[PDB]
Amino acid sequence: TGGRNSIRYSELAPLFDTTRVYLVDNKSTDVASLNYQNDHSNFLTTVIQNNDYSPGEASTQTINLDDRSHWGGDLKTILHTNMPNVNEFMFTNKFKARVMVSRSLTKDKQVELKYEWVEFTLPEGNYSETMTIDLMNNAIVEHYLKVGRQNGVLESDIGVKFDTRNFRLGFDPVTGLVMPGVYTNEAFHPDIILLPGCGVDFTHSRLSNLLGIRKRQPFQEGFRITYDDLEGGNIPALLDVDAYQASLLKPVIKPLTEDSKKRSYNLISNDSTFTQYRSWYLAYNYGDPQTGIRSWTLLCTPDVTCGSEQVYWSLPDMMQDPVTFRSTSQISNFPVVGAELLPVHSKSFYNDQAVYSQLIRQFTSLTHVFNRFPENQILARPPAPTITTVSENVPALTDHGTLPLRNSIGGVQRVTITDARRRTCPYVYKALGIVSPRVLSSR
Amino acid sequence: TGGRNSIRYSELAPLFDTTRVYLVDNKSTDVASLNYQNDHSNFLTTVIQNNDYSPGEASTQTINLDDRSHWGGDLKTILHTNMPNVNEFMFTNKFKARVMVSRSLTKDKQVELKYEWVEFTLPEGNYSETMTIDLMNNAIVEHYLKVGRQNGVLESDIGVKFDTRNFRLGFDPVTGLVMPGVYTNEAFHPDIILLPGCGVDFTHSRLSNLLGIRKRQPFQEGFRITYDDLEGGNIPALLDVDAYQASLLKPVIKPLTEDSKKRSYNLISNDSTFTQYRSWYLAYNYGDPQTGIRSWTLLCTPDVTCGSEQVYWSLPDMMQDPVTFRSTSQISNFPVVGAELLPVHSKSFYNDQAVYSQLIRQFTSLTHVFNRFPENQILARPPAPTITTVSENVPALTDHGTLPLRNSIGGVQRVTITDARRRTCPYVYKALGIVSPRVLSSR
Amino acid sequence: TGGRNSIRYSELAPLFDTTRVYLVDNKSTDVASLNYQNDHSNFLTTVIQNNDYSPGEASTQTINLDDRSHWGGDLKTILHTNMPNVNEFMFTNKFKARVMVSRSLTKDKQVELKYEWVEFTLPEGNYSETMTIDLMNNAIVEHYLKVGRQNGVLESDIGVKFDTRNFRLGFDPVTGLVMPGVYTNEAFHPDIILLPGCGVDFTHSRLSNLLGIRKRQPFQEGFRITYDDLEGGNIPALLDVDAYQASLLKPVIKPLTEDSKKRSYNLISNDSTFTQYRSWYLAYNYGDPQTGIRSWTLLCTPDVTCGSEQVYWSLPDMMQDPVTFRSTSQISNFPVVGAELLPVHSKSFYNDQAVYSQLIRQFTSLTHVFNRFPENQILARPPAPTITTVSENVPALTDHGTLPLRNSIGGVQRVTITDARRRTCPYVYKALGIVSPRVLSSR
Amino acid sequence: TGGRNSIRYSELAPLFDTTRVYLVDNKSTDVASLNYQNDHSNFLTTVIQNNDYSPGEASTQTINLDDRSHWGGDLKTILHTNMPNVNEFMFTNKFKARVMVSRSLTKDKQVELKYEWVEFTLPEGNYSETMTIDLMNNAIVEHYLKVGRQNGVLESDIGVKFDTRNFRLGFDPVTGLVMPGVYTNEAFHPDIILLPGCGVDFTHSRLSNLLGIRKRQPFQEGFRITYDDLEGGNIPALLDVDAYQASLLKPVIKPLTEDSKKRSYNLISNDSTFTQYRSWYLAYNYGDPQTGIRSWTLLCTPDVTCGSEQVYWSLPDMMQDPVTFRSTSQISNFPVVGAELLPVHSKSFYNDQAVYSQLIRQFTSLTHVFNRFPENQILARPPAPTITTVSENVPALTDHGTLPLRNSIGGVQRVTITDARRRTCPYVYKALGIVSPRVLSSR
Repeated sequence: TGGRNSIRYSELAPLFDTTRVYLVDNKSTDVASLNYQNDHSNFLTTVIQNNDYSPGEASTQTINLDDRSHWGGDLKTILHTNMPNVNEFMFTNKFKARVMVSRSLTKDKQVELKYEWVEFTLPEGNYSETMTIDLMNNAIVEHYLKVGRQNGVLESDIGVKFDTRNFRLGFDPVTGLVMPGVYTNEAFHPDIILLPGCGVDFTHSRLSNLLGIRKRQPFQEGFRITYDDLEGGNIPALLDVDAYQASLLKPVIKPLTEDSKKRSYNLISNDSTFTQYRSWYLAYNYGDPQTGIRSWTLLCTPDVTCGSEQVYWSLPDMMQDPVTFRSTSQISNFPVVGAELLPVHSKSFYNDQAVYSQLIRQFTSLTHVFNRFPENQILARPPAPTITTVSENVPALTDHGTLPLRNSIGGVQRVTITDARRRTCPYVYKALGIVSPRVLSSR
Repeated sequence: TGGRNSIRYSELAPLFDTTRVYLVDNKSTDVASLNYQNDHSNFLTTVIQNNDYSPGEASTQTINLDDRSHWGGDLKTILHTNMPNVNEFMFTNKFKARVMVSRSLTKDKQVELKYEWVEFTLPEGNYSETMTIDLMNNAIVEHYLKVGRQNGVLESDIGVKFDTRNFRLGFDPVTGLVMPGVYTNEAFHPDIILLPGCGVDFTHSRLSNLLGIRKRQPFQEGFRITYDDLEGGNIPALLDVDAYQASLLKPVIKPLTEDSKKRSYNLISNDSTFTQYRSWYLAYNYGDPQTGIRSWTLLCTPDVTCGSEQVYWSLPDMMQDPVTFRSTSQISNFPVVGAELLPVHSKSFYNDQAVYSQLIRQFTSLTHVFNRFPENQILARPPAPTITTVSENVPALTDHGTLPLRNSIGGVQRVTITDARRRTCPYVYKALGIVSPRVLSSR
Repeated sequence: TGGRNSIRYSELAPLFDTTRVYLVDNKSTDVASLNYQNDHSNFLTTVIQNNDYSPGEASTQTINLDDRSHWGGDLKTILHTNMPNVNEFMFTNKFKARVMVSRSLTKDKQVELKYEWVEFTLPEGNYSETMTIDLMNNAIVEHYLKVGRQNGVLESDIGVKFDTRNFRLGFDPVTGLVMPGVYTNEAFHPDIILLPGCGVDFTHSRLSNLLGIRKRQPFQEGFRITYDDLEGGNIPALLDVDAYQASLLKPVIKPLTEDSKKRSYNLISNDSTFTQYRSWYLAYNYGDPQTGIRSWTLLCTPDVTCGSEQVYWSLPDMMQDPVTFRSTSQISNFPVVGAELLPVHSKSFYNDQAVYSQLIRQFTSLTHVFNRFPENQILARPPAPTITTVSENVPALTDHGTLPLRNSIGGVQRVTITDARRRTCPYVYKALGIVSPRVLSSR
Repeated sequence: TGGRNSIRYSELAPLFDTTRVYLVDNKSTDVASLNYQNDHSNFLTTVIQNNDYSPGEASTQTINLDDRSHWGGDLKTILHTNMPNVNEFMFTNKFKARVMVSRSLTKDKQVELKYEWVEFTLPEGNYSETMTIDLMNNAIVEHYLKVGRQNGVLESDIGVKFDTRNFRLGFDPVTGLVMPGVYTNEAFHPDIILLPGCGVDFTHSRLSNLLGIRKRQPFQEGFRITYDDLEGGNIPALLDVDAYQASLLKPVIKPLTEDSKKRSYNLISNDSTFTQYRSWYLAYNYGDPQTGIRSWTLLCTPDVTCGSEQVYWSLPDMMQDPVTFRSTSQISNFPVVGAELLPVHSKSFYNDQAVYSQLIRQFTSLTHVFNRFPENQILARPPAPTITTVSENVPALTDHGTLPLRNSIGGVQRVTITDARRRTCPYVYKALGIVSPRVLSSR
């Protein structure tokens, strides 16, 4: 320690024992000269914070930690993002699903309905755990409006629909039917996937996390759930309110075959006490726990963030690249000095006006856009949850610890916030660096 | 320190004094090759973060900390879960209770009513301190609808019911009765257990914690509370509003024998100023503090989490297994390097619309599903609390400290987040590891 | 350091330099064998985490830190409680006060009214800063209903009442009276104590903290406040609304002698512009700041916790008992290794529906139980505050630092969370311990 | 280190290397004997935590750190206060301002109105950022009711009034007037000061911070703002709604000279499109940025705390009094060992029922006490902000670091939490101390 601990600049002053180097994006001089066509998750800083020098010719000068003992440096970072929820880079703007396109051209008198897989798109910015559902449901429907009805497909033949409510709620075991003729419009958190003949696919989406459905073995590439897979679910049929309560020697056993503005419920047969609409939530809970989707998958809470993936710092013109890491110039394989978690968490709130979520649309815009089928008790406006989560960005200010330090530091350091696939994150508005060099050995 | 502190990789570079090794689940290469049928609470990582190598043949290479001094490593971990409240692994989906099945087949003119213990089931996902009550109460009732009424059992003979309100509130000491003829519908936190002739059992449930009832000596395996145990409680009888207020030399002494839609209150006798419905809350508070259930148990606040049990890290192809720990290959007895708390806490909110919790059901769905008996002032819809708690998952980012380190580290480390019974937790979506090796001795 | 740093187990392995010992309550084996009749704030743990041993015969084995250098151990603890607000152990369930019992038997034509001190009781569980007031007020009244009215005492003779509002608000200095004939029903935080002829006493209560009234010199045992002490307060009289507004040469000077359902305001005389009802808040603020209760006491914010008292860890079969501490076997004098704060804080919220706190009772239950006197503007339902605080339990996870360590550690450590009077806290559901032994000297 | 590190008590035991000393207020024995007439921000503790000793004769005994090496001690403290917002010690209960007393006795027919400075007083407890305004405004008015009207002063001659809203909002540049005849009743945060002929003075108040108005050079003793200083503000005149909208060639140019219940707006002349009422907010924003109050002062956010001043620990019978500090016995100059921030922060909330803040008073009490002039659009009830802040007390638990330690420690330490003027803070209900002595040198 007491030997050579010198930290010499240019023709300035020896300051022996530990000092500060600063990795700053905001440097008024350099912003123009370098970083012109660079962001905040990939940039160059002048670490010669000397006023009297050309930020070009600053590169010439060396920091020079003493080359008699091995230096280390304590690294602190201040990172901040403005990343939303649903996004391009995050694969949270897109999801795939199967819908019907053709409704039975009736070739030689017989019903031949076709199906197809399509990639729905979302409009980035938005971020509610509730309304992110409604948005997908809108773009299942904005598809029907573009192709479905135009080639014959009925409104009662919708297909993929993300609801949130417990369907087998209200069900009576002897009736085979839901007793108060309306599915209990109270949200039950992991939003179901409802399907007849078709299905979804989050095989390249993180939105499956927003829904709170996850593969029980999730390193297995390929997450697709279909109508064949949802077996055991099968949302029970309603019950004609009026064909018992306004009648009545008992006519109990009457399912609500159609609805208000004449929308068929596609009941299996006239005998059946079930509809052909199938529910993930009921299959995960009320289906066979060993044969079907409870073995396949897992009931998790909705993650409004969709991954909470880590970012990694690379400081590779300063720090001694750690063990095993290639010393490279590929911006995609830069040695990692430290790894933060990407600074976004879920902040949950309460709101009982989820009951008057209905009294949202009525004075909102009277549009019913997230509500094309208010009369139908399936394809309906999904209820809202009691607790809404919003992906909130927050300042992360974390100590990466003490890293080994090279003893000749260019006045032009490169700072890089890579992601979990070592690509730049373009939502990093503010990255920062404080390094504190200090002794460790001899030679 | 200044002697041999070498950290040598393969045919790469000696980096002497402290560096970083990374335990990452997200590694793009290995996710396919290994971990295919593994989760995040049990996995293998390539700790050779070298690009140019076969993730199979990476296993060959050694990290090699110098074998001249004993190394240690500072361990930091970033753990995140998506675990809900009520759950399968957590034993929060099931509870046992006693209900009546048979109502008096009347063998040779005499009332012979039978009882049985049964295991009610919950639908995992959901998580409110209020609605988690309502859900159990629903599945006490969904049972009656399956067996009870069908073999004779009356609606006035319900049995196990979890309400939340102070019953002896409103009570007048000379009347022997509740004066304004309605039990004061304001929630008083630990939700009672109400019973005649029957009882509950949380002997294999953590839901007893949700209720905020706990054994005063809780290591004693076996938590069951019954009607015999609740002695002293005995919710006082109401008071016929109209047989005093519309009456009139005073007819005060009239209990409300039945209710609105003719539901008997099972009063002990016509003499008695009490009902046969018994309350835990009244027994814990107003019963004999030494004879009954105040000595047996404890009034705690509701824990929406139901345990806050710890998890444990095991890093056993890296860390020197601590004192006493067997060096094993049983995935269930892997040496523990560190112990976090399982990352879920209670976030409480306020809502005065618990008063208009009634005005929840009326515009919710008009279903009254959590309210089959709105007229009856016992078996009624329980009130909601003023402060509702929700089990919120949160990122845990904690320093486990500096652990001893083996000096030859395979490029294939195994990371394992075991639980309080050393079994894998399948709610761990993101586990992470940063290790910082540093010197400690010589030989 | 480099000499003898050996940490030897049984016939296992020397792991030289620092390792982990774990103090766990959850250990599956020992929960049965030991701790059977023990809680979480007093227990025994097997610190031999070896699978292959009898948890009885584990006691035999020694941890054995090297007896050549003095060891220390870094101690981390994870503590969690389920303690409510109002409680038995916390002395927050009970308070004393003086009420009248006898209203003038009129021995030889003359009004002789008697008084007595009594101990009111609360029903543990509950915890609001507002409703905790209402509950005491209820049990001032539940007393009147048991003895007061029965031996003659009028409703207009209530006595001890905890309101929250500024009384001298609305007062006009020339009228001697409150101008809009209603005391301004907006809460002003430290809830007053209102009294004629009687008083309160929190001499063995922490509830005086909930009220936000504190002795200015609070180590002086004995906190009782009486009508004689509250001098200068004297809530001003109202004003007969109708005997000015429906009148009119001005009749201004008419106090509201009685109220709606004929309840006297006990005005000093017909001359007096004051009532005999006295207010702590007015005395603390508007009385003589040197002669009365502003010198006696202090206006603090309500503490919904009632003390935030510290707990203490005692690890006495492991840690070297610190300086001065007796080496004992009295579970009440066990040496302290560390002291946390008992893990409960106040979480405050906002609610403007404190205005419609009136519209709470009307759709709550229409009971008016915390409101027996809605017409009377003194004994009335107190208003609610704008900011309500609730005693929330939270996980405490704190570093107690590095303590001296005995070098022969029994496989049967005793962990004890004592309180500020060294007695066990029976609200501790989860206690935990992580110890990291490391070197300090030689001999 | 390895030499003499002995820590010897009495006739007890040598515990060599680091241990714990505890500074506790709660000690059952001493609370009676000493501290009887002392608080928690100034007390004596027995640091001999030995049971078997007279707390008097404990003073005799010495802790005795070894006098061969210089000791230090790591100091941790747990501090908690119950300090409100508006207060006596904090100078947040008082403020000075100028009002008129005399309205023109008209000596020889001519209007001679007098003015005077007075010290308004607040009732300590209360603490809202909104209602703390309303309270001052009340005590501007409670003054008028005591002296103003009685010596002639009109209600339209009020003077000092603290509103919150943007006045020049609604203003049309060609009309010279506010177009919808009502000043836009939406709060705009730093509450103005409104004045004609008079002014305020926070020269000994921290309430100027609550208002969010601050001297741009604030070390300059003396903060007084007057009508002469507010030049350029001059809230524009309204507009007679009916003398344009109900009249059909345009009568636009009619100011609302009086109001509803005949209250003059004191317009400069009949010509003028401004009123004589002047606004700080408009002067700070719309006046000359160089000539007037924008140069004088600064627009800051409201601090509900009013200062966030620091407290200081003094441990002067233990710690070696730091550099420069006099070794004294004046309780007002005790050496400082550490400095915390006084544990109170602002917790902000949202409430849109600030719009129905009007529908607060109507069902509150119908008192209009903070609203004597509801018809008048200046002297009116100020609007509420969307975000209300409340001064919340919180437990502070902070590491003051490692301080030098005297090697002979009396069993009677004195703990003192001084303020920013080295006087005791009598809001400190719980102070605590953990010290960990450890070696530093030799002699």
